[PDB]
Amino acid sequence: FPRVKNWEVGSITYDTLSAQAQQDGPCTPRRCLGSLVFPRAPEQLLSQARDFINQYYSSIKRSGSQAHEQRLQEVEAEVAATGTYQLRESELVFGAKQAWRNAPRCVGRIQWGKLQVFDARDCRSAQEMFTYICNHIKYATNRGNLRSAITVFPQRCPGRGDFRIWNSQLVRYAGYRQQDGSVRGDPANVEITELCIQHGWTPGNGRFDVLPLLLQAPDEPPELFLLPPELVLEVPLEHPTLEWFAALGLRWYALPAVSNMLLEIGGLEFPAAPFSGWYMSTEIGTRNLCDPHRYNILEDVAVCMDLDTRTTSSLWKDKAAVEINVAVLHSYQLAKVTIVDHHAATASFMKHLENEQKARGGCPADWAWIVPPISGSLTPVFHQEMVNYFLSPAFRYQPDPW
Amino acid sequence: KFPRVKNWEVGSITYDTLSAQAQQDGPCTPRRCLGSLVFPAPEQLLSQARDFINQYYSSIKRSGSQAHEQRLQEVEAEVAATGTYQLRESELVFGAKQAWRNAPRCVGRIQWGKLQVFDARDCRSAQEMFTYICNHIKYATNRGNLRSAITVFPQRCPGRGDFRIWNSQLVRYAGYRQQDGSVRGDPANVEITELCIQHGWTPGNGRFDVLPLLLQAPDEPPELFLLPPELVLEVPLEHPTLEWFAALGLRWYALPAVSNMLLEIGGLEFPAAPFSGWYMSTEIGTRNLCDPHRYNILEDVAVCMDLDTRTTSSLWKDKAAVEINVAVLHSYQLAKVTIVDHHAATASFMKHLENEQKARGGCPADWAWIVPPISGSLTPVFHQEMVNYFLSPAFRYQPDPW
Ligand code: HEM
Ligand code: HEM
Ligand SMILES: CCN(CC)CCc1cc(F)c(F)c(OCc2cc(C)cc(N)n2)c1
Ligand SMILES: CCN(CC)CCc1cc(F)c(F)c(OCc2cc(C)cc(N)n2)c1
Ligand SMILES: C[C@H](O)[C@H](O)[C@H]1CNc2nc(N)[nH]c(=O)c2N1
Ligand SMILES: C[C@H](O)[C@H](O)[C@H]1CNc2nc(N)[nH]c(=O)c2N1
Ligand SMILES: [Ca+2]
Ligand SMILES: [Cl-]
Ligand SMILES: [Cl-]
Ligand SMILES: [Gd]
Ligand SMILES: [Gd]
Ligand SMILES: [Zn+2]
Repeated sequence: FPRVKNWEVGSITYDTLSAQAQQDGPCTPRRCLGSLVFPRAPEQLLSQARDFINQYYSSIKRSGSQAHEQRLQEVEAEVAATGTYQLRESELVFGAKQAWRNAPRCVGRIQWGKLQVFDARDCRSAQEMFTYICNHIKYATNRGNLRSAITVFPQRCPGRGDFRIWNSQLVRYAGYRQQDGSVRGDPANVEITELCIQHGWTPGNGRFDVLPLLLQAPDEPPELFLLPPELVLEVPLEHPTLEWFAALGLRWYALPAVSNMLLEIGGLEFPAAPFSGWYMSTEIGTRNLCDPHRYNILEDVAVCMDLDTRTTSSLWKDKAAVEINVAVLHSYQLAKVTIVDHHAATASFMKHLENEQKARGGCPADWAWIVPPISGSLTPVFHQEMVNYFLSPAFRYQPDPW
Repeated sequence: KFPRVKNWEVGSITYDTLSAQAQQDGPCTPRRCLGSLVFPAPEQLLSQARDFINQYYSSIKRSGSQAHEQRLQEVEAEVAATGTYQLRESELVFGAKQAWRNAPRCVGRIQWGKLQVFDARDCRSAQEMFTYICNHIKYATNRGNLRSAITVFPQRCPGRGDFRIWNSQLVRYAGYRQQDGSVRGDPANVEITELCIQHGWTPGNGRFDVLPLLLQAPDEPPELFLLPPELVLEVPLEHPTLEWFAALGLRWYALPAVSNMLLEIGGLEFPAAPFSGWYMSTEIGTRNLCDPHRYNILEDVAVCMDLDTRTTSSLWKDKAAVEINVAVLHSYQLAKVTIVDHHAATASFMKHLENEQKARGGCPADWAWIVPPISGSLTPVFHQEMVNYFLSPAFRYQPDPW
């Protein structure tokens, strides 16, 4: 049982939950790979299905009960008859929340108990995918009062194709290569943008052109769908006191909706299960806008601020970054779109760690992803030792469908 | 294969083949990563000594030579007769440099080949130890043109106590436990302060009182030595444009000199081997001055700056911390004391990683310590995946001698 210290306060806890780590991570006694982003029949499915049901009934305080034993024999006969099994809607809701609760890299898990689960397991064809996704977006956007939600499309099953959303997020800005070698728009999205062009989309030429959706029903090629502009809430960026910031023409979208991760519950796998919450401001103002391989606007903002950019020790990068994050915070609040700054978010995650220590003896957390990308040690999570491990139900990365 | 390591700013990948040579085990297992935790004999000596000798003769491009073979046999014979051995002078110099090169939490390792190595293995008393330490401080400080140096005191041997420096650094400010439970001075140093008082030091009552040294000769209680004030170079802190900042009365010292780690070379252990370089500004400006459990000046500086400290979303913490780092850099530069900002230091560490990929096929590096505590993703090391593992020669933590 690892001893976990907080160095700001001196408090000690022991993570007993890590003993339940169901799968293996990338680290060994010889070498730690915790900084790597991506770190690498019937009998099998049944063991995982049995374990999840025991979790579920333990969590509702009905373990070993009558309904408990009936579900166990239900899934057994289902898998024997069909080779898979279907979750009850309540088990689906429970598994979706747990998979969020178990995500080590998510700082927003204080909210894990409040998640809207939309059951799309009866979906067929991409046109119905698009309708489910639009309803998700409208519900989750909620005119700027953002609400967490997930939509769960049909599970993988043998002999059949997969439901897949080709886009990594529901809202993504295009990235276009030039013959001067550079990218106009989001360099992260060059590949998906040319796929959209290949699959019928006629491309714009702005820095913030919202990509279409490439939706794939089983065994059919992906279908191109355009999101109605009225559906896609965006926030033009301005600064409270730097009047010229608006003129930079920056903007971001309201809804962070990850659409390319795989949801695993009780040995079942959902390759299409997009989820959304609301943004932490550093995601936009630090990573999306200031990463050198993304919009990379830091020097543009610094020149507008008349900073000394030819010596590092003036901390011009640090001052420009802060004001960009100020602008993001100011603009979302002014537009009445839900946002949380990195101080408030890390303070809530500390409370989450305390809640989770009592609830199950630990919390899997990935320090490198929890600590914000600016002002790390100014937040309480920097001084908190953490233990990273994999629990199920879970979200997992997965190969691109192409 | 070996671990694949990606740089996300550039898209380039390397493979760390050096990690496969890791000797001592770390804290991680396939079940759980503990990378975020701060603190996690004949035949064994010979293997370590032989490997070290092999390292030495590799470094001078004389592997497999007569001299190489004869030195291995010479080490073998001395271990056979005495259970231990003595390093040649050249080996001690090479070994100390390798221990710095191998230190995974050090971002300053571009400098690893430039290290002044003081051989104090003939030290016999705490008085002689103090003279060696004063020579080190004078050499390394060099009136502000700092020079990296290490002084190596006698190795551990059977039947005689160790040399130890009780202080964690050669220069530290007193932390006086207040009757309230608060601290005046540096809270990190309350324990060593109380040990100095208990050992006869007449304490001061300021926030920046330089501590005396408690030096331990073999099988002796520690002895108290006052550093001559002219030996301890300090920098008054001021801000280039916030003239009230000087009135805070803040100072820091020039010389970062770690004195409580154990240097291990070829199986031999040197429990006293203080080493020094020069500061990276975030150590002083972010951690030492803004940690809640250290000098904790952030709110005070922000209030003086007339920032709105009642809402986290103004980013008043980030703005005040940036200016405090500016003050540190400005004040060291004004005083003509070597200092490196976190942008320049991390850019040079990227160069080090590239040199080491070519020289050795990898580099042990602890991402959470290499990424600076403000402005993390504005530096290139944030986007560099890293592999953490233990090579020898090494600097190691060791128990406090009390
Ligand atoms: C409600 C507000 C939320 C906030 C503020 C938030 C914040 C974050 C942040 C900052 C990250 C790091 C990702 C990055 O740096 O790109 C992250 C990762 C993650 N989030 Fe949350 N999130 C929220 C809601 C959710 C919800 C509703 C789910 C699922 C139901 C979720 C699941 C995940 C997962 C699986 C990851 C890890 C993916 C990865 O490795 O990057 N989050 N979150
Ligand atoms: C020359 C300029 C140098 C710079 C700018 C530098 C920078 C740093 C920094 C910023 C840290 C993290 C310290 C902390 O947060 O507590 C560190 C750790 C470390 N440094 Fe360097 N360093 C330098 C020289 C040296 C030298 C000369 C040695 C040894 C010969 C050394 C050995 C170490 C070791 C072993 C650690 C890890 C200690 C730990 O685990 O806390 N450094 N260094
Ligand atoms: C693959 C390349 N990187 C950079 C684009 C991916 C980063 C990333 C990968 C994932 F899998 C994620 F779920 C992810 O969630 C960000 C997020 C999600 C939610 C619901 C809320 C929020 N506030 N934030 C972020
Ligand atoms: C022990 C409590 N914290 C903060 C005092 C970490 C202590 C610490 C222990 C070590 F072994 C270190 F090598 C260390 O390196 C600081 C450092 C060292 C050198 C040579 C240069 C530099 N620029 N910086 C710092
Ligand atoms: C190499 C490193 O793991 C990579 O850049 C990580 C570090 N920490 C992160 N933290 C968050 N929240 N998001 C990220 O994308 C990353 N990227
Ligand atoms: C708990 C966490 O590991 C701890 O606060 C670490 C994080 N990274 C660090 N990095 C450096 N350079 N120095 C430190 O003291 C720490 N502290
Ligand atoms: Ca051309
Ligand atoms: Cl994003
Ligand atoms: Cl220090
Ligand atoms: Gd101007
Ligand atoms: Gd002024
Ligand atoms: Zn690890």
